[PDB]
Amino acid sequence: IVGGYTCGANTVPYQVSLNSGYHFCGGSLINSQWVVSAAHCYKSGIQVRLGEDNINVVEGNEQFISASKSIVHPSYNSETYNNDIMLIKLKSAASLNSRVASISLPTSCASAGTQCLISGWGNTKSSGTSYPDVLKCLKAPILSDSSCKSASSFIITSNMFCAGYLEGGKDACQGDSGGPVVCSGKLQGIVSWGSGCAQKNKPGIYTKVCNYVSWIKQTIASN
Ligand SMILES: [Ca+2]
Repeated sequence: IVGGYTCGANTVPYQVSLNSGYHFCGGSLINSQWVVSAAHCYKSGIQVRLGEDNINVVEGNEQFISASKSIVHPSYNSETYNNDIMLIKLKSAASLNSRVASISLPTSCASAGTQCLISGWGNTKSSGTSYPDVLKCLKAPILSDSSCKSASSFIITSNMFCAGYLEGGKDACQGDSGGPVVCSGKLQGIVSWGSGCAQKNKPGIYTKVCNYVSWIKQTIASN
């Protein structure tokens, strides 16, 4: 997260870190046994880390639980990032508490102008690299598709939305992928892609979760 602020320990209790020896992506807890993340974060050997603030220090509220199954969206396209969404089932149910909590799925989509909270342990620099230990947070509005497309020349699909600031300075970044975009109390986005970080006319691109709620619910019900 570039241009954000330190969230405060466990103030984003649905945020998870995906760990394969090191943090590599974020995710969001959606019930005690399931996490949603980005398909482009797919790999084997995932340990889900819940209750994290400082990812390099055991602070006392963590739960580390191995993935038992990962399900990349049936239509995920790695070249375009269309349908950049994945479900991860935990081997055992997380113990839910004030620091480890699910985030509600939307029943309807969000609109341009609505403010969202984006969070993660990704790079905090727009030029060069610095990776934080504690969770970072950013408030950012959803942009209209037309404004985003015209400003950026990005090729996106109806399964994506742009959020952020066309002037630059505030954005998600490498290492935030898979993590949450929460708007009006609902998980509306997943950190998906962009070009650089926090550059002028290059806002963040997010998977549009409202298009996937039926797939999420049916997949969890059957698995
Ligand atoms: Ca920790």
